[PDB]
Amino acid sequence: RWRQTWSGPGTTKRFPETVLARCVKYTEIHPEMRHVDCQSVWDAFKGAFISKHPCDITEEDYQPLMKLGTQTVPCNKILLWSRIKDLAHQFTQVQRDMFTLEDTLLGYLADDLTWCGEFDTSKINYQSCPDWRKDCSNNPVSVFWKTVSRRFAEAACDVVHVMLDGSRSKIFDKDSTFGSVQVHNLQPEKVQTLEAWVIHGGREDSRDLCQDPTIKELESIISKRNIQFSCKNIYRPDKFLQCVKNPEDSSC
Ligand SMILES: O=c1c2ncn3c2ncn1[C@@H]1O[C@H](COP(=O)(O)OP(=O)(O)OCC2O[C@@H]3[C@H](O)C2O)[C@@H](O)[C@H]1O
Repeated sequence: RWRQTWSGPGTTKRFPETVLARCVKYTEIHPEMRHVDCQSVWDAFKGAFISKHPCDITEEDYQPLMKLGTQTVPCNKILLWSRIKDLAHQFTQVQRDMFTLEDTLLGYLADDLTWCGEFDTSKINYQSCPDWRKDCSNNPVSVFWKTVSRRFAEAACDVVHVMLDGSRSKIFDKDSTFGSVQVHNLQPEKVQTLEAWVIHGGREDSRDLCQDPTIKELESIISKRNIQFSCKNIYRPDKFLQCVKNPEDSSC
């Protein structure tokens, strides 16, 4: 107990009860998911990683879960994000203008949780789980997010929006889930434009960050996919959120 197996945090306490409860809550609230059997969902989620080496997980392990979690999302209202999840969520919560991954049954089930199992034992590992960097990238949590994030990108059509954190060293980060998985799985046949909203953290008075080298990079990558690119600065996200809640506002 003075040295754990893995370098990452262990499985969230009460993980099984938490996931099952989340599934119940989501399916009570969202009527199109009203039929989903939540025991079946939990069984499939378990099936992905229980009794498996937590450095040997594949997208295949998650297919029963992905199937049970099949859900239509309005394809033209998708909001992607990188390193700025709270603003993304606060924004969609005002009046459901857009949908993030966390607004789907599967995103909702897993948000903020950690989980892993052990090879040749059916026990959940509450003590530690693999770190993506130090231990392995093919771990239960990372493989889950990669799979669901890919599928979410594949669902998009028309204008897709992305919120980016303009206070970061790399506003667009090629190594992020957004940059390494989602940008490459938008379907050029279906997606007309990717519109980036660069969210300032430099509080008030700041530059045109749509000119940032990494933004030019993003523009290049997506342009070469035959998708148009658009960018906007959000200089004061506090004002932005206020204008979303009350666009009948003078300052707006
Ligand atoms: O929805 C999630 C999500 N919820 C929780 N997490 C998510 N990751 C990716 N996504 C999807 O990818 C991106 C965000 O991932 P990121 O680019 O690595 O940002 P980021 O680096 O802020 O996301 C970090 C992050 O937080 C966990 C996951 O363990 C992970 O990699 C969004 O567009 C989502 O659609």
